[PDB]
Amino acid sequence: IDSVAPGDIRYEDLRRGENLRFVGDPEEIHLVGSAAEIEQVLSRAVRSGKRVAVRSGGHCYEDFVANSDVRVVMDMSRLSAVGFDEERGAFAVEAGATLGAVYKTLFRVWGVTLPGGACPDVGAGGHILGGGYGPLSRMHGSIVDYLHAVEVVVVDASGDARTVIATREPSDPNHDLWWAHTGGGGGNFGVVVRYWLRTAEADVPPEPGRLLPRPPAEVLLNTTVWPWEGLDEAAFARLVRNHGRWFEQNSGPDSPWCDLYSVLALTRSQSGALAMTTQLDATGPDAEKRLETYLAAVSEGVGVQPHSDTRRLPWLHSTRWPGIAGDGDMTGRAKIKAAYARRSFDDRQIGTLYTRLTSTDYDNPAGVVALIAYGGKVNAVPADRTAVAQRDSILKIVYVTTWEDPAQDPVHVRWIRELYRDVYADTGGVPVPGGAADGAYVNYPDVDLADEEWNTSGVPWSELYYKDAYPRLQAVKARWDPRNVFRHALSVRVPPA
Amino acid sequence: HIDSVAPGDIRYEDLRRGENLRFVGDPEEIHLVGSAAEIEQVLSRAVRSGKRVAVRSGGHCYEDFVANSDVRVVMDMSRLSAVGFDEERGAFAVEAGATLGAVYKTLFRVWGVTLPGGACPDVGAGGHILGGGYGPLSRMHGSIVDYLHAVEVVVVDASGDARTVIATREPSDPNHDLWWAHTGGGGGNFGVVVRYWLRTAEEPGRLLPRPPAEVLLNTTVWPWEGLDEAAFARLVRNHGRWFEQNSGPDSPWCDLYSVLALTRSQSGALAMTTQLDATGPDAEKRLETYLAAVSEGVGVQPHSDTRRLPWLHSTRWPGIAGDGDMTGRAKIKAAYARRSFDDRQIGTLYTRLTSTDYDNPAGVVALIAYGGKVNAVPADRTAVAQRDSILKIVYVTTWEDPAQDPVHVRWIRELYRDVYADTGGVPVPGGAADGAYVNYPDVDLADEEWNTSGVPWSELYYKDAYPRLQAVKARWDPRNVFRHALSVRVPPA
Ligand SMILES: *Cc1cc2c(nc3c(=O)[nH]c(=O)nc-3n2C[C@H](O)[C@H](O)[C@H](O)COP(=O)(O)OP(=O)(O)OC[C@H]2O[C@@H](n3cnc4c(N)ncnc43)[C@H](O)[C@@H]2O)c(*)c1C
Ligand SMILES: *Cc1cc2c(nc3c(=O)[nH]c(=O)nc-3n2C[C@H](O)[C@H](O)[C@H](O)COP(=O)(O)OP(=O)(O)OC[C@H]2O[C@@H](n3cnc4c(N)ncnc43)[C@H](O)[C@@H]2O)c(*)c1C
Ligand SMILES: CC1=C[C@H](O)[C@H]2O[C@]1(C)O[C@H]([C@H](C)/C=C(C)/C=C/C(O)=C1\C(=O)CNC1=O)[C@H]2C
Ligand SMILES: CC1=C[C@H](O)[C@H]2O[C@]1(C)O[C@H]([C@H](C)/C=C(C)/C=C/C(O)=C1\C(=O)CNC1=O)[C@H]2C
Ligand SMILES: [Cl-]
Ligand SMILES: [Cl-]
Ligand SMILES: [Cl-]
Ligand SMILES: [Cl-]
Ligand SMILES: [Cl-]
Ligand SMILES: [Mg+2]
Ligand SMILES: [Mg+2]
Repeated sequence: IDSVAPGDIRYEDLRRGENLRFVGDPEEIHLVGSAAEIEQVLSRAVRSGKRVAVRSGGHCYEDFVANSDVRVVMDMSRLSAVGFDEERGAFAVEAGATLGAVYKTLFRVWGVTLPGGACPDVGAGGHILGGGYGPLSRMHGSIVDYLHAVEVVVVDASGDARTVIATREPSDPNHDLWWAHTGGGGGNFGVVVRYWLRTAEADVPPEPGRLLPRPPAEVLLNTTVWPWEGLDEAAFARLVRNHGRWFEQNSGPDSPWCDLYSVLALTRSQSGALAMTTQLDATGPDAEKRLETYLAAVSEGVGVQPHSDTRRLPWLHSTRWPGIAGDGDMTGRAKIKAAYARRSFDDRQIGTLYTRLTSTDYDNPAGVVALIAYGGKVNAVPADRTAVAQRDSILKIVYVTTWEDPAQDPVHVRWIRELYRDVYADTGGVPVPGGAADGAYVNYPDVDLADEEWNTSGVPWSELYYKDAYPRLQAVKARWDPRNVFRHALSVRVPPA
Repeated sequence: HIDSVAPGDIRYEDLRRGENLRFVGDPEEIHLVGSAAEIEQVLSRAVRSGKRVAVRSGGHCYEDFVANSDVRVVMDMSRLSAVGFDEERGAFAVEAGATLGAVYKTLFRVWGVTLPGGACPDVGAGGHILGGGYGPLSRMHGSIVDYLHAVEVVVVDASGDARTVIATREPSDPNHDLWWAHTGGGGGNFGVVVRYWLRTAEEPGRLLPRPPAEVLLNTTVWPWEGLDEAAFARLVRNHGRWFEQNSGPDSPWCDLYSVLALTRSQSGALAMTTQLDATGPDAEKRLETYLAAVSEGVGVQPHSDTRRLPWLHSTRWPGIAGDGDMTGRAKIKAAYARRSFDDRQIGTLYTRLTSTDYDNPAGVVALIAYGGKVNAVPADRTAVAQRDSILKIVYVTTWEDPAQDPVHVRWIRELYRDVYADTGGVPVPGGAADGAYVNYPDVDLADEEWNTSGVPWSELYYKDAYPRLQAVKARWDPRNVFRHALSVRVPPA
């Protein structure tokens, strides 16, 4: 029974993704099992004038799928296969495959991986389309740097749906559709059924073991914690400055430090502690000494000795450690905002962070600003080659608040909005590209970047996410979704006519 | 070929271990088997060469059964991870490599049903079902083995050939005895399970239980600061009395599950998680009745937080699922409780959880709700022989430093021995305790230094099921190919 309507025991679960702020009201949720099922659902919906959306992993930070207008959901749960497609010479990942399944299959069967996200529950469907990256991206780039081809169901001007395959081959007639899938974002062009991935290096023999990167066999994992109790602004500032300068220096595509990843968590002082998690390739005989060099750089002159715990773990095991994977808790309510950083925070922004993290004004105790190591081999790719236009940044910066009370959304949304606006005040409240920031990342969507009350930079949401990729995305949208069947706040949208 | 992993392979460091970092295996080969015939070939070759084998499905074994340095060949079931409805057999097929998270997501999203198996999503079906798996839905629906209709098993015969058999719940099935041993007999004992088939003993959405559509989940936390021994005792007694009264198979409270964590006082707080079917209009009032009973007269006001969630989402909330952290190192011990702790035992717990003679924030005694519909099944109908208990009690210590095992193992050994001191330091069946659960294995139950009860490890885990398990063992693994500490073994000859 592949349709799910209100009253079905499965409806409460399947009307929602993993973000509990958003409750969808679809008349039907179809657990589709093939391209031909997809074309059937889509043609019927479009002929009937009913708004659609696709869910794969359900990790959307915004209401793109659960939007109250959506009448028909295609849930990709039954399309979760991962394997090696011999007839194409590439690995096939169905849109509903979670990253935990992708990594366990690729690694235990073939000893390879993709430099995708940290959370194992994330789905391929939304993740790859949006420019997925994670712990191994400094070493191996974005997951879209391995996208060889995609199979997507698109809707004609007429309203009927059809299946097409689009590839990286420059002569492929649907090549621009392939390109839009290398960061163009979910819910914009059509329903991805499966992605085909392999290295784009030309010299490589046609063997699965050789067609995607080997991860390090073992890694060093460190946890470092500084108590907040003895920590003044000057100490907080030196720590952020140290960390920022180190990433400014050691993030180039040819840096030996491409094999290091870290997340520095600037937590609310109510939490008791600031913390950092670091992962280093443990292969080379000097790995421990190098890890200590980074850790000593971050703490240098801070005046607060951190607690530090380092363990060596075999690689696949390390991917499920919550220190890297996150804690798995998708209950409660969260608001995410984010930005690219080309350079580290200036002293005035650090002052804003310290005030906002120590203020008793609010008591958002779960609030955090996380600085995620980025760049390295991501930045070897020309900015125009894929739809991930940010190819010279050093960090992704994620601002988070979480809470429990369903009646208290406004105070929590306000806190994070004020914090982000204030950090980015001098560029109209938003991370404007091409300066200290490089705009925003579409898999951390934030409707506020299109809101005139929060964005006073004169730069539209579409340029913050996509920079100069946007006009090429709009040309793909005009060709491939002429009816604008696939849309949401922050969806690629052709120019007004 | 790619499917055999040897030392030096990039995969070898991961695949030589389970999820238990205390145990590092030294297998010459790990075979990622893809079929019954591949398993047969691994086995028949190993038997001819005299090489010890072991199977790994989800890797969650709490003991060294799979990673024992003597194991030369491992069969890893990762590639056999499918879950679906088998139309030809009229039953749900769960391959041994399937994790519980995959089982639950597939059974629920595609068919609207579930199995009352364990809380952790990363556990494999392979070892879990064979050992008598239970979890949050067991008071409402029994043990997962109460839905075991059939099993496909690769066995080794006297001649040394491996072969594949199907054993079913039907009394006239010539392999029925083998089927029976899979309803609780434990992994690594009889042969290699390729797949289980499951359905209600009594159209796919009708063939297994439907879970509640929504549940209430509560977290209750009592600060340890100014919790004295009287208040700690009162809370434990209250909880114990409630479970002694409300754990019958016909109890309306078969739809409540909870874990009460008696933590080290260094941790800051005692805590309890509770899940209640939310479908009745009076669920919130029923939950409040339970919670007020546990806290009555304690003198410490808990912090309490209740949320209503859709069922599948609930199964991934770490308050129920656990935190997913299988790094560091852990020692588990466990017991069935037919009745709640007496005075001496509550006193021992309090002293050992507050002692500074010892220092480790991570030690806990978890009291897990049990019984209800588990107890509607006669004690001899499956290989799960404990069918009148009210709780499972789990003793745990965890640590980071791989050079500090002795002090942690000593701490937990001494706590468990002291709790069970009146019966030889072990939970002897048929009194306040009912023995032990083979999915929480503990080799100390076979060690004369820790078990002075006169009752052997086999009777603690299996009670009167053991002779029948030995007859199964003699018939189906005459060469004793499948063995480990605490494995089923025929009488001395
Ligand atoms: C919840 C969560 C998200 C994370 C986590 N960690 C990440 C990391 O380390 N690196 C990252 O780059 N991203 C991380 N993310 C974010 C995820 O990358 C985004 O949340 C993804 O967009 C989520 O993908 P998915 O789980 O599939 O989410 P959905 O909500 O189903 O879809 C998102 C968006 O894309 C559309 N879409 C889904 N499926 C399709 C298909 N098949 N075709 C076209 N479009 C699709 C949806 O309609 C929606 O618009 C860690 C955590 C814990
Ligand atoms: C780590 C972990 C364990 C849990 C968790 N939660 C549980 C719960 O809520 N209820 C429970 O009933 N049990 C819980 N457990 C314990 C697990 O039930 C046991 O740890 C299982 O035995 C684990 O099974 P599996 O993950 O497959 O572990 P393995 O280490 O691969 O095997 C254990 C044992 O069984 C043999 N074996 C495995 N596979 C087979 C096959 N196919 N055929 C025969 N025998 C097999 C192994 O050789 C070994 O002897 C929550 C968490 C976090
Ligand atoms: C390293 C990560 C990369 C991924 O891009 C995501 O994953 C990791 C583990 O961390 C990132 C960020 C710091 C953390 C967030 C948003 C935390 C969210 C959070 O606590 C919750 C929710 O989202 C819902 N309930 C909750 O409690 C997040 C964007
Ligand atoms: C409710 C559960 C039932 C399951 O039967 C198991 O799961 C649940 C969630 O909890 C049980 C128990 C209280 C907790 C344990 C053993 C904790 C283990 C633990 O912290 C660790 C490890 O095992 C390894 N490293 C670690 O840090 C455990 C036996
Ligand atoms: Cl298809
Ligand atoms: Cl939207
Ligand atoms: Cl053993
Ligand atoms: Cl039957
Ligand atoms: Cl708990
Ligand atoms: Mg959280
Ligand atoms: Mg733990």
